[PDB]
Amino acid sequence: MNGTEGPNFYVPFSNKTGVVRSPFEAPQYYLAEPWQFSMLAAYMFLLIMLGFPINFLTLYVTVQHKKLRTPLNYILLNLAVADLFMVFGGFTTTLYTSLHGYFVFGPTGCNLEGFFATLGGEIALWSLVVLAIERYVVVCKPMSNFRFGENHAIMGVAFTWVMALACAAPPLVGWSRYIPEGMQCSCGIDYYTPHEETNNESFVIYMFVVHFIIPLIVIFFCYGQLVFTVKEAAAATTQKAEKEVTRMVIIMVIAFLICWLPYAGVAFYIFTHQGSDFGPIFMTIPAFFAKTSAVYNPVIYIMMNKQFRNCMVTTLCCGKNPLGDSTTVSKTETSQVAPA
Ligand SMILES: *[C@@H]1O[C@H](CO)[C@@H](O[C@]2(O)O[C@H](CO)[C@@H](O[C@@]3(O)O[C@H](CO)[C@@H](O)[C@H](O)[C@@H]3O)[C@H](O)[C@H]2NC(C)=O)[C@H](O)[C@H]1NC(C)=O
Ligand SMILES: *[C@@H]1O[C@H](CO)[C@@H](O[C@]2(O)O[C@H](CO)[C@@H](O)[C@H](O)[C@H]2NC(C)=O)[C@H](O)[C@H]1NC(C)=O
Ligand SMILES: CCCCCCCCCO[C@@H]1O[C@H](CO)[C@@H](O)[C@H](O)[C@H]1O
Ligand SMILES: CCCCCCCCCO[C@@H]1O[C@H](CO)[C@@H](O)[C@H](O)[C@H]1O
Ligand SMILES: CCCCCCCCCO[C@@H]1O[C@H](CO)[C@@H](O)[C@H](O)[C@H]1O
Ligand SMILES: CCCCCCCCCO[C@@H]1O[C@H](CO)[C@@H](O)[C@H](O)[C@H]1O
Ligand SMILES: CCCCCCCCCO[C@@H]1O[C@H](CO)[C@@H](O)[C@H](O)[C@H]1O
Ligand SMILES: *C/C=C(C)/C=C\C=C(C)\C=C\C1=C(C)CCCC1(C)C
Ligand SMILES: *C(=O)CCCCCCCCCCCCCCC
Ligand SMILES: *C(=O)CCCCCCCCCCCCCCC
Ligand SMILES: [Hg+2]
Ligand SMILES: [Hg+2]
Ligand SMILES: [Hg+2]
Ligand SMILES: [Zn+2]
Ligand SMILES: [Zn+2]
Ligand SMILES: [Zn+2]
Ligand SMILES: [Zn+2]
Repeated sequence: MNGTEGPNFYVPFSNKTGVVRSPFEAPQYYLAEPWQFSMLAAYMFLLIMLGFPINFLTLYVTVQHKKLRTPLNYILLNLAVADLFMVFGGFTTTLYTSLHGYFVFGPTGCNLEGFFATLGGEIALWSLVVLAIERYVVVCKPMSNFRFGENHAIMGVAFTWVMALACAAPPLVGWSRYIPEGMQCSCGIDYYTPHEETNNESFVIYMFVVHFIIPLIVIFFCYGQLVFTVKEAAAATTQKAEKEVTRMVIIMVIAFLICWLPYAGVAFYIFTHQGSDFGPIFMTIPAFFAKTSAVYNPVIYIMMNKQFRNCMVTTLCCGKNPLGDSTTVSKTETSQVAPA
């Protein structure tokens, strides 16, 4: 056999040398060198040191500036939060693991690690479907009359949390499960073994279809309609606003892919070629690289949303003077409404 199946794991290392051992009981240093682990540990340490402030600041600024209530500002508050969950929920355990060499906290540390990453990535995917719509109703405007009040914005955010849970919560209760991957420092869904005892085979399709293919077809086709109205470049007059938020909601989709396609791809490969011959390094790269999903969203936001960027500077400068190159929002300053 080219892997070592366990009742809890599956190390992608042969054990015709009795060197293999439970990623929940001893260092996996025979899978690679002790420094590559120190790399993962340094790398995660930086991810935590970065995703934390970026996401926390984002959260903070959104709430402090009382006029940042568009559905988009809503969605990003959501991501900023989900992201903070990953940071503490999972990255905490994935850092301690990479350090001490194995899932020293057993399956729990593994479900923390694995659960909070899925929760975080699916929330991002399902959020992208919300934006894919909120974006459809503003450009290819349907009803001769409509705009999303915070009313409907709190709807789509509550939604991404149901869908995300529908996908990440099951493995914690008996449908599929979180098992360590790569150098065994991160935990993912079970693609490795059939384990009829929990039905991993069923879930993995449930997930690849209900939580990957479909949201992707939705998000892709919806875009095919928004291929005339708001063309694709960038640089009333209130049209260059929604014509710009859109170019953002689109760079968010490129990024999601860049992040999960390589993982999802390797994950689907495994499922299809279970028990074949792959190494620990195989999935360690797309798995760990995807952990940057806990921080790129706010970066895109702060760079593609002139409005938020200044609101961020405004909070950071306590007062103002945001060296810009259009409307507003804040607190005791000009957070006054200007509707109709
Ligand atoms: C690869 O093959 C190895 C041997 O061929 C397996 O190693 C062991 O089976 O590991 C167990 C640990 O569970 C050892 O038995 C001990 O440790 O069991 C209890 C732990 O619950 C201890 O308290 C006792 O002291 C036992 O020694 C075995 O000694 C050891 N086998 C050997 C080297 O003879 C190894 O698990 C296997 N890899 C896999 C499939 O994970
Ligand atoms: C062990 O791993 C090897 C490497 O994949 C498996 O060999 C291989 O996959 O076998 C399939 C059919 O069984 C061939 O079509 C293919 O050519 C092989 N891959 C190569 C290029 O070596 C082998 O099947 C695995 N054994 C198991 C299931 O434990
Ligand atoms: C997408 C760029 C175009 C901006 C319009 C979309 C978001 C609408 C924000 O509306 C404002 O929300 C405030 C509460 O947050 C209300 O107090 C205020 O009366 C209302 O007018
Ligand atoms: C982190 C996410 C990475 C996404 C990077 C996306 C940047 C690619 C932008 O494309 C370019 O936009 C110009 C303006 O419209 C076009 O004139 C040009 O032909 C097109 O190639
Ligand atoms: C990590 C994600 C950040 C990468 C940014 C993705 C490339 C999109 C570039 O588009 C341009 O950005 C300018 C901001 O200076 C806008 O003023 C301009 O109208 C817009 O067309
Ligand atoms: C869009 C990015 C998605 C990435 C998906 C990558 C999955 C392809 C894996 O290929 C296989 O890897 C094995 C060991 O690594 C080789 O032994 C085998 O010959 C090779 O065919
Ligand atoms: C994205 C790259 C795809 C490659 C997938 C297989 C990589 C497996 C690497 O294995 C490791 O190589 C070290 C140096 O040879 C050995 O010391 C160690 O024991 C072995 O476990
Ligand atoms: C380091 C830990 C990781 C990456 C753990 C778990 C991730 C998943 C189970 C991923 C789910 C997927 C996402 C977020 C995006 C589309 C579908 C999917 C299965 C690839
Ligand atoms: C509200 O407006 C908050 C004030 C923001 C001021 C930020 C000052 C930055 C700190 C300067 C550090 C310079 C390097 C010092 C090295 C010893
Ligand atoms: C306004 O006074 C000029 C801006 C310079 C001060 C801003 C300091 C740099 C921002 C660093 C971000 C850290 C925020 C931490 C959030 C938890
Ligand atoms: Hg769209
Ligand atoms: Hg990314
Ligand atoms: Hg602002
Ligand atoms: Zn079992
Ligand atoms: Zn989901
Ligand atoms: Zn199978
Ligand atoms: Zn500016």
